[PDB]
Formats: sequence, C-alpha cells, structure tokens
Amino acid sequence: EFDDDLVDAEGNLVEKGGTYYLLPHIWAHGGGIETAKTGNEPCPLTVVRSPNEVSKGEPIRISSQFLSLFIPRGSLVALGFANPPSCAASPWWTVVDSPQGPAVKLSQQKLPEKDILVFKFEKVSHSNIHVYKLLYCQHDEEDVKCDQYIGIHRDRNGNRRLVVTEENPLELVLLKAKS
Repeated sequence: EFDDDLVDAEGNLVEKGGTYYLLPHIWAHGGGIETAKTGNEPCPLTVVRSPNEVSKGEPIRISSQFLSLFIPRGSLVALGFANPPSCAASPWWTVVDSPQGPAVKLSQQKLPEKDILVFKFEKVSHSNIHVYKLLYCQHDEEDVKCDQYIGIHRDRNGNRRLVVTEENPLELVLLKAKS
C-alpha cells in the first residue's frame, strides 16, 4: 500500500518539519510567501505572496500532525515562517473569518494545535513537476473537512493576500531552503 508523500520541486520527498519556499507553479505569477501589515493590524500579520517573480519569499516550515520523517499527502499540516515577524507570538499561520471571507494570518498569541493544523496539500493532476493546491480544513464538528482552497486576493494597496478562495486556487511547488 501507499502513503503517497509530498514531493519537493527537485523530486525529493518533503521532509516533515523541514523548511521550504512556497513558489507558484507558473513562473510569472509572483514569488514566494511573505508577510504584510494590512488594515488595523499593529504589525505584519497578513500572509501574502511577493510580487517579485525573482523572490523565493520566506522559508516556511511544513509540519504534519505525525512524527514521520515525511508527509503523507492526505496528512493535515501546519505552515510557519522559519523567521516570523517579531510581533507574531509563533511562526504558524491560521485562518481568521472576516466580513469578506476567511483570510490567512499570523497571530500575536500562541494558538491551540487545532487552529494551526488546518491545511492540506492537494496534488494537481496533469503536471510533470509536483504541483499542489493548498486546502483549508474547517471543523466538521469533532473533526475537520478540507473542502475550501486557498487563493490570492489583491487588495486596493496591491497586497497579494492569501485567503480562502472559491474560484482560483493557487498552485505551489515546494523548494527546499538553505542548508
């Protein structure tokens, strides 16, 4: 039988707990992931995509709920900045409801595991390099259901904000970071 682990951009299994750049499949759609200070936030707590196609963005830790060395693709994962802005209490991304829909943010406090272990990579068929969509998993009730995708919403200021999308899910390739 098969675990079907996540594969990085260079064909190597993704290491659980390892740090990767989250880059667009399409070269022209921007660079890696970073942060921005939006709305009334006191500091950069909004997770966004760099507009710089040359930027690999920040190194992101990818951790599953398991101890395994690798990550089964059906595994829930948490995603965090290896080097978060100083004002975030931890590196981990979380999803916050809003008038216009759920958005991806950092937090000024430490959150429970059930608020950060809310993502899952979904392999994109019809592709040579391993490309993944990024799902958000809301509470089913006693569990979670991964039935929404993360996409990009460009705000009035140009920020390419990561938010729950309904029509154009982003597609990433995971490139191993410095070491």
